[PDB]
This record gives sequence, structure tokens and C-alpha cells, in this order.
Amino acid sequence: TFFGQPLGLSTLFMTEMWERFSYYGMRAILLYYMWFLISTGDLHITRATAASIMAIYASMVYLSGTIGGFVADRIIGARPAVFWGGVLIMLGHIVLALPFGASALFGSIILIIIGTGFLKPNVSTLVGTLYDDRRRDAGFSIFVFGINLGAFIAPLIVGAAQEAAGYHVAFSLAAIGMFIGLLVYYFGGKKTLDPHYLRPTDPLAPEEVKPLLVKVSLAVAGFIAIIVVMNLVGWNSLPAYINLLTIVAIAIPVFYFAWMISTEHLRVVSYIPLFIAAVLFWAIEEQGSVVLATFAAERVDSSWFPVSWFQSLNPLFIMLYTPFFAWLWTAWQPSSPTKFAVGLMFAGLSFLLMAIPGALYGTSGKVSPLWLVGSWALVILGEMLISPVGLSVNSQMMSMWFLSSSVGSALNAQLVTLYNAKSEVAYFSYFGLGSVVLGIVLVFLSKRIQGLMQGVEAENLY
Ligand SMILES: CCCCCCC/C=C\CCCCCC(=O)OC[C@@H](O)CO
Ligand SMILES: CCCCCCC/C=C\CCCCCC(=O)OC[C@@H](O)CO
Ligand SMILES: CCCCCCC/C=C\CCCCCC(=O)OC[C@H](O)CO
Ligand SMILES: CCCCCCC/C=C\CCCCCC(=O)OC[C@H](O)CO
Ligand SMILES: CCCCCCC/C=C\CCCCCC(=O)OC[C@H](O)CO
Ligand SMILES: CCCCCCC/C=C\CCCCCC(=O)OC[C@H](O)CO
Ligand SMILES: CCCCCCC/C=C\CCCCCC(=O)OC[C@H](O)CO
Ligand SMILES: CCCCCCC/C=C\CCCCCC(=O)OC[C@H](O)CO
Ligand SMILES: CCCCCCC/C=C\CCCCCC(=O)OC[C@H](O)CO
Ligand SMILES: CCCCCCC/C=C\CCCCCC(=O)OC[C@H](O)CO
Ligand SMILES: CCCCCCC/C=C\CCCCCC(=O)OC[C@H](O)CO
Ligand SMILES: CCCCCCC/C=C\CCCCCC(=O)OC[C@H](O)CO
Ligand SMILES: CCCCCCC/C=C\CCCCCC(=O)OC[C@H](O)CO
Ligand SMILES: CCCCCCC/C=C\CCCCCC(=O)OC[C@H](O)CO
Ligand SMILES: CCCCCCC/C=C\CCCCCC(=O)OC[C@H](O)CO
Ligand SMILES: CCCCCCC/C=C\CCCCCC(=O)OC[C@H](O)CO
Repeated sequence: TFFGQPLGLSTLFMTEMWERFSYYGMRAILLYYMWFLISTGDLHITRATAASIMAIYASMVYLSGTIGGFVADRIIGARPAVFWGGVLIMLGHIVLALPFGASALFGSIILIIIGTGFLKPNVSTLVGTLYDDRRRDAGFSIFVFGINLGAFIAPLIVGAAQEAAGYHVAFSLAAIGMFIGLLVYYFGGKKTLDPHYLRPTDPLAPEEVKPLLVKVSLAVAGFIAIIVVMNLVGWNSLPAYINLLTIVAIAIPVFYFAWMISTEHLRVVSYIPLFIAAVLFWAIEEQGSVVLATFAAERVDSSWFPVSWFQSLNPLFIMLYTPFFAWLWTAWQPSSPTKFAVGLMFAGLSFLLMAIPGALYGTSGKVSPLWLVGSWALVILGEMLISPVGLSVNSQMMSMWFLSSSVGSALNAQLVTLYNAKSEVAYFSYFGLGSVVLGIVLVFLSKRIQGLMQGVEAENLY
């Protein structure tokens, strides 16, 4: 067994671990890469836009994740989704390993967006297919833990590689990480995965094909029309396109939620504060690789080590916190809304903490790296409370997980452009305090939507 679990777990464990290695390896150096392309005159954007790009990239990645489950379940099968998803991710990194500049960015981004949409939701699904069970929750716990190992070592290894041999070599290591994942996935999968997941388990019925096709067509066509009109009237700058993608990412939950919209009416409305809290939390957490990455580079003395390494603090604390929260939930209980609040409070505190060094020491010198260590400590603390990775210690839960992190990232694509040396303290203070307060607002708000909900239930029962 693999820690009391089937050997399929280790196969799937290692597969995701190496995917995460390639992904977060890339995330830890990609913004610095764009900075480098800007300094050499090769990429003609502001650093604000480069920051904005990191954010919308991530948003599209997680948006992709919400439909990959569907594509695998209905059209191509979970097992081919992970494989061809992996292949696309590997090509995405290979594109940046080629001796090119800015021109390869977009191609890279599209491949990894599509590949990650295919791979991430479906590797999770395949974990379930190993069980018919009490082990079922243990296997997911183990899975989640070692997923993070990949996220942990990648900025160290890739970050060192970049320092030594350059960006192109560094990106090629990311490509090799995914490759390793593919080998283990392919040959390990044949041994331990069920053959029926080589096909879709819920294939499109004959009468479902045309309506699906019509819907996809109209969406693509409308999106193309919008872009054509944008170009006709002059709104065709990079930030313009970033704004279009922001709006589309934000519009989706609004339409999805207004769509599902007596007792169940209050349940759907009950989710909305929780969804909004989740979005704000991911907003703060996803700035780790943009705003904190910027602060690391500009405001910390890192003359003696790769500054990309700071991104390891995120998965590090997830692993440090896991055994503790394993005890916490079995020994203890607070409602699901209360959790989302406190988590957003902790994320709020991680930004308020970051306002201190500037307020105290000014912004033109260099502060201790421990400010960042503290900030990641707090925000990850919030992640144990608010994320399903803190629940591990479903499909709708999974898609809403991908969607909320997508929306948070879309929000960041607008917000991180406000961040610079001149605005550092005001930025960290505002969004930090704003987060804490929305954290307090959203807890009492959902509690008493739930309170009124259990009122209507009492009426119907007795
Ligand atoms: C899990 C608990 C949350 C963590 C608590 C937050 C602690 C955050 C920051 C503490 C380090 C602040 C920097 C202290 C320091 O050594 O500054 C020295 C300064 O003079 C430059 O070397
Ligand atoms: C309920 C969820 C809403 C999420 C969107 C929050 C957006 C709030 C404000 C955006 C405009 C920036 C307002 C000025 C500001 O915050 O300054 C901060 C920074 O620019 C430093 O000056
Ligand atoms: C363009 C560069 C990369 C080219 C890809 C090379 C593809 C080589 C062989 C194709 C094998 C397709 C296997 C797909 C698959 O379903 O894998 C499932 C495995 O059996 C384990 O789940
Ligand atoms: C199921 C979709 C399969 C294909 C996904 C769409 C792929 C979209 C773009 C891929 C572009 C790969 C090449 C990019 C590239 O080489 O950029 C280099 C620059 O042109 C300069 O060298
Ligand atoms: C479904 C599409 C998702 C695309 C979102 C990715 C973020 C948007 C754009 C990233 C591309 C950055 C390249 C900028 C650029 O092409 O500038 C011109 C270069 O100088 C070309 O030589
Ligand atoms: C049959 C599978 C093919 C893809 C497997 C993954 C291979 C990924 C990368 C291969 C090695 C990349 C070469 C390194 C490189 O390009 O040097 C960097 C610049 O050219 C110069 O600094
Ligand atoms: C990236 C390509 C553009 C977006 C395509 C999204 C899906 C659009 C239409 C789905 C039609 C595919 C047919 C499904 C299929 O191959 O099997 C048919 C049913 O599973 C059995 O009748
Ligand atoms: C990459 C461009 C694709 C954009 C197509 C617009 C959206 C219409 C169809 C997308 C293909 C099917 C989407 C599946 C879906 O709606 O999700 C359902 C659940 O979230 C999965 O169980
Ligand atoms: C860029 C626009 C994307 C819209 C086109 C995507 C749809 C792609 C193909 C539609 C094919 C119609 C279904 C054909 C099909 O595979 O079903 C056949 C049966 O399953 C064969 O047993
Ligand atoms: C390159 C084409 C760009 C097309 C984007 C147009 C946007 C149109 C419709 C939104 C796409 C559907 C996203 C998937 C989605 O609905 O989320 C899943 C559900 O919310 C949860 O089950
Ligand atoms: C299968 C191919 C995938 C194609 C994905 C369609 C992406 C649709 C919209 C994304 C727009 C991003 C534009 C990126 C870009 O380079 O814009 C820069 C402009 O040249 C601004 O001067
Ligand atoms: C119903 C959800 C509403 C969420 C949107 C609220 C936050 C949106 C914008 C905050 C204002 C500061 C960002 C403005 C900005 O810098 O523009 C971004 C650039 O034009 C794109 O790179
Ligand atoms: C369920 C998905 C529905 C998607 C509908 C969203 C499309 C609605 C409006 C698109 C607005 C056009 C993009 C905005 C834009 O280009 O900003 C302008 C730039 O800032 C120019 O500097
Ligand atoms: C399991 C025990 C957890 C105990 C740690 C609780 C820490 C909570 C709050 C600490 C206050 C954070 C501000 C630190 C600070 O401002 O220091 C000032 C700088 O050191 C100036 O040198
Ligand atoms: C468990 C406690 C976790 C640590 C969080 C402590 C954060 C408390 C207060 C942060 C407020 C920092 C704002 C300072 C400030 O804005 O000063 C203004 C400056 O003068 C700008 O020039
Ligand atoms: C155990 C692996 C941790 C993952 C690597 C994360 C690297 C991020 C920060 C390094 C922490 C450095 C400790 C504090 C320190 O050494 O201060 C040195 C400064 O020069 C003092 O201002």
C-alpha cells in the first residue's frame, strides 16, 4: 500500500506533484522574466501590466479548470484528459525554453491554460476511482499533502537554475518536471488505474450534441464579435483585452448564481456571501506570486539567494499547518460560514502586517525577509480555514473552488496595477483593512440568512 492507500494513489500523487512542480516553477520566475524582457526593450509594457498579466493568466487557468471535469466526463475520458493535459503543459514550458523573447509568451500561456484545465480537475477525480470507504478521505488528505511538495521544491530548484543558467534553461526544467510526471503517469497508470476511465463515463447522449455545439458556437461567436468591435473603436491595447477577460470571469458567477435563483431560495442566497468571501481570500492569496513577489525583489535584501525562493513559503506553511489542523478538527464546532470569515480575517492580517515595514522604515530601503515569512504564515493560516485543502485535513464543490479562485485572480488583474513603491503602505493597509471588515460583515450576514432560512423551515414543518 501507499500509506494505507492503493498504489494508484502514489501514481496520481506523483503525477500531480510534478505538474505542480512545473506550474509553480514557472509562476515563481515568470514575472521576473517579463521584467527582464521589459528592461531589454523586448517587451513594451509597464510593470503594472506585467503584474496584471500574471493575475489574468492564473484566472484563465482556474476558469479552464471548471470545464475540464466536464470535457473528461462527457467527451474524452478522465485518463486521456490528464495525459493530453500534461502534454500541453509540457509544450507550454518548452515554448519559453526556446531562444525567443516576448513573442512566445502568448503561445505559452494558451497551452498551459488548456493543459491545466484538462489535467488538474481530472487527476483529482481519478483519485476517487481508486475507492468504492473510510480510506477515501485519507487518500485525498495524502494526495493534497504531497501535491504541495512539488509546489515547494520547484521555486528552489527552478529559481536556482535561472540564477545560474538563465530563464530559458530554468523554463526547460519546468518542461522536464511535467515530462517526469507524464512518464510516471503513463506507465504507472497502466498498472493501477481502472480501464473504464479511458473513455467518458457520462458520454453525450445523441440528442445532447447539437445543443452543446450551438451553445459553444454562440459563446465563441459573441466573444469574437466583442473583440472585433473593440478593435474597430480603438480599445485594443493589452490592458483592454485584460479588462475584457476580467469582465468575463466576473460575469460568469453572476450569471450562474442569478440562474439557480423558497427554502432552497434561501440556500442559494446563503452561498453568495460565502462565495464572495472565498473570492476575496483567493484574491489575497494569489497576490503572493505578484505583489509579494514584487516586494521580495524590490524591498528585501536578497543579494545572496534567488528571490523566487520566497514562493516556497506558501506550500511550506500548508505542510506545516496540516498536522496541526488534523488535530484541531478531531479534538474540537464552528459553522462553515464562520470559517470563511476568520480565514478572510487572517488574509486581511497578512496585508496589514505588510504595511508595517513601510510605515516604520520608509519604502526606499530594504527590510527583513521575515516580514514576508510572517505574511505567508497568516494568509496560509486563513487558507486552512477557508479552502477545501483545509477540509481534506465533490464536483460542484470542486468547480466552485476553481471558479472562486478564478474570480479572485480576475479581481487581482485590476488590483495589482495599483501596487508600487509609492503606494505600498496605502495598498497593503487599504486592502488589508477592507478584507478584515468584509470578513466581519460576511459572517453576520450569512449567519442570519441561515437564521431566517431555519425560520421558514420551522414554519413548513410544524
Ligand atoms: C503563525 C503566526 C503568524 C506570524 C506572526 C507575524 C510575524 C511577522 C513578522 C516578524 C518579523 C518582523 C521583522 C523582525 C526583524 O528581524 O527586523 C529586523 C530589522 O531591523 C532588519 O533586520
Ligand atoms: C465586495 C467586493 C468588491 C471587490 C472590489 C474592491 C475594489 C475597491 C477599490 C478599487 C479602487 C481603488 C480605491 C483607492 C485605493 O484603494 O488605493 C489603494 C492603492 O491604490 C494605493 O493608493
Ligand atoms: C507534441 C509533443 C508530444 C507528443 C505526444 C506523444 C504521444 C505518444 C503516445 C500517445 C499515447 C496516448 C495515451 C493517452 C492515454 O489515454 O493515456 C492513459 C494511460 O494509459 C494511463 O492513464
Ligand atoms: C486542443 C487545442 C490544441 C492546441 C491548443 C492551441 C495552441 C495555441 C498556440 C500554440 C502556439 C505554440 C507555438 C508558440 C511559439 O512558438 O511562439 C514563438 C514565436 O512565434 C517566436 O518564436
Ligand atoms: C484565453 C486567452 C487568455 C490569454 C490571457 C493571457 C494574458 C494576455 C496576454 C499575454 C500576452 C503578453 C504578450 C504581450 C505582447 O504580445 O506584446 C507584443 C510583443 O512585443 C510581441 O512581439
Ligand atoms: C520526446 C519528448 C520531448 C519533450 C520532453 C521534454 C524536453 C524539454 C526540454 C529539453 C531540453 C531543453 C533545451 C535547453 C535549452 O533550450 O537551453 C536554453 C537556451 O536554448 C540557451 O540558454
Ligand atoms: C476546443 C474546441 C472548441 C470547443 C469544443 C467544446 C465541445 C464542443 C462540441 C462537443 C461535440 C463533441 C462530440 C462529442 C464526441 O466526440 O462524442 C459524441 C458523444 O460522446 C457520443 O455520441
Ligand atoms: C475555451 C473556450 C470555450 C468556451 C465555451 C463557452 C462555454 C460553453 C460550453 C463550454 C463547454 C461545456 C462547459 C461545461 C459546463 O458548463 O460546466 C458544467 C459543470 O461545471 C461541470 O460538471
Ligand atoms: C471554434 C468553434 C468550435 C465549434 C466546433 C466544435 C465542435 C466540433 C465538432 C462537432 C462534431 C459534431 C459531433 C460529431 C461526433 O463526433 O459524433 C459522432 C458520433 O459520436 C460517432 O459515433
Ligand atoms: C476563447 C473563447 C472565450 C469564450 C468566453 C465566453 C464566456 C461565455 C460563457 C462562460 C463560459 C462558461 C464557464 C464555465 C462555467 O460556467 O462554470 C462552471 C459552473 O459555473 C459550475 O458548474
Ligand atoms: C486555440 C487558440 C486559442 C486562442 C485563444 C483566444 C484568446 C482570446 C482573447 C485573448 C486576448 C489576449 C491578447 C494578447 C495580446 O497579445 O494582445 C496584445 C495586443 O497586441 C495589444 O497591442
Ligand atoms: C461585481 C464585481 C465588481 C468587481 C470589480 C471591482 C474592482 C475593479 C476595479 C478596481 C479599480 C482599480 C483597477 C483599475 C485599473 O487599474 O485598470 C486595470 C487596467 O486597465 C488593466 O491592466
Ligand atoms: C456569461 C458570460 C457573459 C459575458 C458578457 C461580457 C461581455 C460584456 C461587455 C464586454 C466589454 C468590452 C471589454 C471592455 C473593454 O474593452 O475595456 C476597454 C479598455 O479599457 C480600453 O482601454
Ligand atoms: C503558536 C504561537 C503563535 C504566536 C505568534 C503570534 C504573533 C501575533 C502577532 C505578532 C505581531 C506582529 C507585528 C510584529 C512587529 O511589528 O515587529 C516590529 C518589528 O520587529 C520591528 O523590528
Ligand atoms: C495577529 C496580528 C497579525 C499582525 C497584523 C498587525 C497589523 C496592525 C496594524 C497595521 C497597520 C499598518 C498601517 C501603518 C500606516 O498606514 O501608517 C501610515 C504611514 O505613515 C504611511 O506613510
Ligand atoms: C526551509 C526552506 C524555506 C524555503 C526558502 C524560503 C526563503 C525565504 C526567506 C529566507 C528566510 C531568511 C531568514 C531571515 C534572514 O536570514 O534575515 C537575513 C536578512 O539579511 C536580514 O535582514
